[PDB]
Amino acid sequence: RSIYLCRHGESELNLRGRIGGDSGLSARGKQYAYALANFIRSQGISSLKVWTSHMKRTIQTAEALGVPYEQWKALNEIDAGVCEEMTYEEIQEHYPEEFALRDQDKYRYRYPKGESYEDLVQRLEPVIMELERQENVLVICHQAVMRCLLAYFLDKSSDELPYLKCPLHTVLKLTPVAYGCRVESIYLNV
Amino acid sequence: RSIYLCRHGESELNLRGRIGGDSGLSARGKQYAYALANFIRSQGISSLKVWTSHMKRTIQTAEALGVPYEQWKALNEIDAGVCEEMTYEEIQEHYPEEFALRDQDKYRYRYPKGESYEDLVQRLEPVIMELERQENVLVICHQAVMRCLLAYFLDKSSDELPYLKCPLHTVLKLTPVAYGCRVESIYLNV
Repeated sequence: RSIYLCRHGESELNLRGRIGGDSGLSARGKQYAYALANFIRSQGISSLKVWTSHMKRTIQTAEALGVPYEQWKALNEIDAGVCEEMTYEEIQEHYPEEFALRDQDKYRYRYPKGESYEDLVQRLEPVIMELERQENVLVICHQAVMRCLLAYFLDKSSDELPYLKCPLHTVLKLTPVAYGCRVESIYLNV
Repeated sequence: RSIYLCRHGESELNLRGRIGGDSGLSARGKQYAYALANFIRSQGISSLKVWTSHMKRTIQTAEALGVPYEQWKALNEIDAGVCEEMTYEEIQEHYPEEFALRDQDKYRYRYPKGESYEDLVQRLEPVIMELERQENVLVICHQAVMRCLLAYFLDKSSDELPYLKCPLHTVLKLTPVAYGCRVESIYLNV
């Protein structure tokens, strides 16, 4: 079996250089969702479980599949708390202290009223448990969530975790094996 | 003697989360240009020299001071090369390997056809020597440029350099003293 990890197609907020929030897909975000469906089809899979977060950007991208999907709250993006929907310039200006502190310990730092990667890793324990005892699964999630899941399957330290390559519109096909996990990166250009 | 370092009021690209470019001051970016003129006047500085880069956002902010200023090409922001005007999501998507190599060594790293902080420090050398043989100077510049000037006066290393705190709308008043340099950060809220 394989585990397909990718995140929702480009959102309005991604487009506007802002973090978090709960915005919908952009025009090409929607075009990614259709490209994702064609990719999943071209894989010749007979049974596939599709997981989504509760955020609209993931649900909408799953809608384009045509198949049923389950919504996990634990797959919701990291909460930047006070800094939700702000740009980095904005957070650097109004929260210079926080930003700097976040840069010194990215794995444990939480923005005021927010979550840390460490917290995210913790709430993702049951998602990983399930994944490990399932067959083909497609997880349409978020950059931070995807980084945590990928670190687990690729045995990465908590230091490497926050910097793991997790672009938009790229499907990571993971095939767990006896000890490691194979990885293949598919870029859906749209 | 005092050296005042600040960057142009918020640009149009700043508002969109895009790097580089040559956009102009945004509405509140102008409001900062004004508040800066108020701060500067109430500082009662004797024969204050005002340096600016060759870019719009910089000249535009100096324009609101009333007093004349000079432009140095050497003070132009770091060139992100092919990633110019891109959001971070965009560079992570279209240039995933490049984005990753950057986080590895931010001082020496160059985007495709862009400049590194090391390159920046080089072209700023003649700015530092002039700044040295001066009295009171207000240098209205850019984030990467400010980091390089600041690193010099505050005796910071090349590693700390790319991560030095340089918010928008904040003046950093440096006063070279015998043991080094005293610092005062003034946030101009607008």
